[PDB]
Amino acid sequence: AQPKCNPNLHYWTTQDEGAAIGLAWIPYFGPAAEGIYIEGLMHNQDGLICGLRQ
Repeated sequence: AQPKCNPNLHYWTTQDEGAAIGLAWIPYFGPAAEGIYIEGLMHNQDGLICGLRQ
């Protein structure tokens, strides 16, 4: 009930969680994506998710 770093693994920490392309370039990698494309948190964060264990 207190994970550590949710979107600070790789698919997000590396790129823009599928925002450095446009999303509408694939047939499912983005539009269909949900926990990779998210779209709404890609702001280079690491405290609201990857702080200590929240």
